[PDB]
Amino acid sequence: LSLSTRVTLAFFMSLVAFAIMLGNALVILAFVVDKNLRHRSSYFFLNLAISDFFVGVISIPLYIPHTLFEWDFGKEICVFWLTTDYLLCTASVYNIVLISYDRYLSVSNAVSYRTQHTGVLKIVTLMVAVWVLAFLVNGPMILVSESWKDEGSECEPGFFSEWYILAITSFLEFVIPVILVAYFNMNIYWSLWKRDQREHVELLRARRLAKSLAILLGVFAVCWAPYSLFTIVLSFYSSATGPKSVWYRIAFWLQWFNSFVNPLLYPLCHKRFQKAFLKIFC
Ligand SMILES: NCCc1c[nH]cn1
Repeated sequence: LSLSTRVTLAFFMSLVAFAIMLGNALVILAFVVDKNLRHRSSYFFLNLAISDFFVGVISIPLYIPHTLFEWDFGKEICVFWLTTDYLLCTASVYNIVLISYDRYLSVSNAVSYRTQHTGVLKIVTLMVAVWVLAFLVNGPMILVSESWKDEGSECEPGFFSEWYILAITSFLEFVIPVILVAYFNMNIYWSLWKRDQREHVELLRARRLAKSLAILLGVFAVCWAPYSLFTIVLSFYSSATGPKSVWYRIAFWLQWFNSFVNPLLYPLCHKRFQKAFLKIFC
């Protein structure tokens, strides 16, 4: 490819990485500064922001020279990049699932949710469990499958050669999170709908709630399904390892776009966090 086009692509991808860094940095700054954001939802938002921020800082910036400018990762560097990227992505997915579970509990057991005493230790335990499971899904397999890789230098995970490992990983990182999020969102909507001139206002508010939940679920699914399905299909047809097509690269970038989108949906739509941002920037 021409040097000018490569430079332009590098600039755009660096802009994407900078945006990913900046949104989550703002979220973390709000959490650290306000000190009125010590609720469970705020801690989960902080976890998600940390995950997406370190997606912005490590994964994408390492990606640009490797792909656009032909820098050759070292084997250990490739292992580090793969492990960190998969860990961060799965951690983002699991943080979204945990946020959905928290909102479902707040809407279904509001009395117990309000009266319940939750210490910082339990919230930290939930966050650490999210991270631990995120690692357990991918890393123990990436490190083990590094041996399976051929002599030729390829920085995809080794288990990409086996389609069933891909199927299991996608089941534990995409399918179950999607099902859980859909269940929680549908239950929140059902809660409001059961609770529901006056009828017209109730209909409008129910429509708004449905639209919001559908937007969340659809964004998550649209971002995470393309690449997973592409990888599974290609591995089943043995095309997972080898040259990549343009659509494959777009699907690859969709997950990082999800990492970019998460800050503006879950944190930025919360009134407490909006107040924090307004105070900070004013
Ligand atoms: N979740 C596997 C790593 C990845 C895919 N797309 C972007 N990063």
